Amino acid sequence: LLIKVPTEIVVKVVDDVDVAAPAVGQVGKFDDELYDEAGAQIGTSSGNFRIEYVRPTDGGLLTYYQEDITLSDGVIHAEGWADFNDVRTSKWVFYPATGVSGRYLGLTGFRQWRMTGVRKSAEARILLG
Amino acid sequence: ETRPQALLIKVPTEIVVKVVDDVDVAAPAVGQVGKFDDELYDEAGAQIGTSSGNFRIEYVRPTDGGLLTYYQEDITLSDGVIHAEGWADFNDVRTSKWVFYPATGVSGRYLGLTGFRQWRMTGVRKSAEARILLG
Repeated sequence: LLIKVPTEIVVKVVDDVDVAAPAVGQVGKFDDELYDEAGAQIGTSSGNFRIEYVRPTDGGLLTYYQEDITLSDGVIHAEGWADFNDVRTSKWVFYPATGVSGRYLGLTGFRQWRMTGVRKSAEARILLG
Repeated sequence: ETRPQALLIKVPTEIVVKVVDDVDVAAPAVGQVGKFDDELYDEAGAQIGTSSGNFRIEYVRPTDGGLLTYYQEDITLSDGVIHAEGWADFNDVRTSKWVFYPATGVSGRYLGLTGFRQWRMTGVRKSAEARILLG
C-alpha cells in the first residue's frame, strides 16, 4: 500500500525555529490537514518535533518528529529522525509509521514528506505493508 | 499486476552466510566494522536473492548513547538489483529490534522504485528477518 498526498497544509504551527539558521533546542508543534488529488480531505495530523543534536559526520541537524495522523478509515502513528537541513531545503524526509486502528491495524511502514512552502505546505507519501 | 504502485517483499529467513567483523557486540565501539554476505528466502523456503554489504559504527549519539552506524549493501534478487544505505543504531541491531534505511531500485523490476530496507536480527552472526517496501 501507497497513499500519495500531493497537498498537506499546515494550519497551525508554533515554533522558535530559525529556518535560515536552525539550532539544537529549537522545537515545533504542528496541525496539518491532508488532501488527495480531488481536494477531498483524507485526514489530519497532530505532532511535534525537537532539534536534538548536530551529527559529527556532516553537521546534520538531527530532529525527532512524533505525530498521530487521523485518516477517515484509521489512525497511523509515526516517529523518528530527520535532518532539519533536508527539511528546510525541500528534500524528502522519512520515519517509521505504525497502523494504530481501523484499516491500518497490523500495517507498518513509513511516513515521508517534503516541504513545498515554509510553515504552510508539503507533499507526502505513506508507504505500508 | 502491471506497474504496481506499492511493492512488498517479505523475507522471513535471511541467512548470514559469511561475516567478517571486529565488533564487540557485548560493548560496541566507534570505528568497528563488518562485511556480510547474505542469502534471502521467501515464506515457501526458496532462495530469492543475495546481499553483499558492510557497515561501520560512526558516532555516539549524545541524546541517548545510540551507536549510530552506516550500512550499505547491494541486494541482488532474481528479478533485479536494489541498493540500500543509511543509518541505524547498533544498540537496536544487537538487541533484536527492527532497523531500516532507504532503498533504491537499480535494475530489473525495481528500476524507478524507492523505499526502505528493513530488518531485524534473529541470530547474531547467523540470521535475520527482513522486509523490502517500495513505491
